[PDB]
Amino acid sequence: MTIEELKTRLHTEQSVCKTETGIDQQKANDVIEGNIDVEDKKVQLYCECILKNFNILDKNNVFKPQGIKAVMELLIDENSVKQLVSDCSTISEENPHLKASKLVQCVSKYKTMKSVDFL
Repeated sequence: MTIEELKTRLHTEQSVCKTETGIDQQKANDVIEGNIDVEDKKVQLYCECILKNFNILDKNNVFKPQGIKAVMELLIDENSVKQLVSDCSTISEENPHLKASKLVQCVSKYKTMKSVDFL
């Protein structure tokens, strides 16, 4: 998957997840830029949607670390991807929606969705 294909895929998923959730464009932009308001309901839903559409969460919110690796190894070095997975794979959160926003927040420390567009 080329960087240009990932850019395009991200834009596509951002679009369909905005429509699915009704999130304000401003808040979607915040998420895309890596500023996640983890308590905001539509932010949570938008984050969940993007993760599910990449199959990183299954339909029952089972988290799949390999899905994160597949995407992130296009963007950062292999050891950093391992570090990311160890850092972000066991966030201490029982509420699946808050876990989804916290997951996107954690991954976004490494690369934000917006930053992919500059590559």
